[PDB]
Formats: sequence, C-alpha cells, structure tokens
Amino acid sequence: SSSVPSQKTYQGSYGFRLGFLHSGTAKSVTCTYSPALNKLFCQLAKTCPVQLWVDSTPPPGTRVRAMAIYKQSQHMTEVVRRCPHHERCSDSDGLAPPQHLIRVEGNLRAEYLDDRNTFRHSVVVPCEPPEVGSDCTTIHYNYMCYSSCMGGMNRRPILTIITLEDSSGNLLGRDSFEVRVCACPGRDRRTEEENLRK
Ligand SMILES: *c1nc(F)c(C#N)cc1F
Ligand SMILES: [Zn+2]
Repeated sequence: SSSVPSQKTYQGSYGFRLGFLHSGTAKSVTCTYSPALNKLFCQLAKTCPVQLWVDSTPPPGTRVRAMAIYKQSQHMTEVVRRCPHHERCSDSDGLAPPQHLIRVEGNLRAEYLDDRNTFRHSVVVPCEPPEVGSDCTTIHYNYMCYSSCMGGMNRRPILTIITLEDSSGNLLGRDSFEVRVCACPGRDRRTEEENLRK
C-alpha cells in the first residue's frame, strides 16, 4: 500500500480550476460530465476533454498532471492501475506504459511517471496558454479500463486529481472529479442523477 496524494481543491495563485463541456446524455455520447455529481462518465479509450481555467497566466514550464485514486477510504491506499486483461493487451501508443489507466491523447510531450516511492501512475504535459480565440486550454484524456474491470478497478469509484505544477513539480493548483468508465455514459449519468434527485 501507498501514501495517498491530497485531493483537496486548491486554486492557488493563478486561480486554477477545471471545466467540462456540455455534451448531454444522448445515446451517441462518449464522454459526459455531471456537475451535480462532480463526475465524468466516459467510454473506454475515448476522448475526454478537460478544460483548464486560470485567472492569470502561469510561468513558462508550468505543467499539468493527472493521477487516479480510489474514492473510498478502504481503497485509497491501493494504486489505481489497469486490470490484468487490459495491461496485457498491447495497446500502448509508445509513450504510455501498458499499466497506466490515464493517457493523454494527441500530445507528443506527454510524460508518464511511475513514482519511485509510492508506485502511483501519472501523466503530465506542458501547460500551454489558450489558443487564439479561446479562453481556456483543453487537454484530451483517455481512460484505458472500465470501472467494472475485474482485477483492476473492480466496480470501485475513482477520482482523477489534476494538479498544476511548476517545472520542479511543486504544487501550484489542484482540482478533482469522480470518473466512471462505462459502455453507456449518457444512460449512466441519467440514472445516477435521477438517483440523486430521489
Ligand atoms: C496551463 N498553462 C497555461 F499557460 C495557462 C495559461 N494561460 C493555463 C494552464 F492551465
Ligand atoms: Zn480493464
């Protein structure tokens, strides 16, 4: 078992926080975010856009890191990893180790860390300013196991912790959201929001 990174929201000096698109809950949806649950629902290995919002521009060399932890207290010391099936299915893009649950899509500067002390996985990219005509920068994540994968997440809820870091890895900001990776994200978001309203 491993030490548990903080999940405490921390806007920091740059006013760092996440944002999510409004994709709705139709059958064709592959990634959908519930503000009422603070929970992203997505399909396996599909694009998950996450917005990075800041009040002021952080220095060049600022990076942004994603890491998964188990939400429940009896599981939070366990490293989140891909299940024994998906870690062996040879689907690495050449950067992501096959054990890593979270990948970054479409960024050749993504770096993947296996922490030498905690053995936790994370993926980190340079934080870049918004493009022209945009108010935020967007990262595309992929989740490479289902929440239900036996021997992996095994139906246990996870959180993704997003940290803004300086070039040394020191904390500048932190935010987080729950994730369910499932075949029917729109149907599952509708169900869980309906459960919350009852
Ligand atoms: C990461 N890096 C940046 F440079 C900005 C700006 N501006 C935002 C961010 F999330
Ligand atoms: Zn799996």
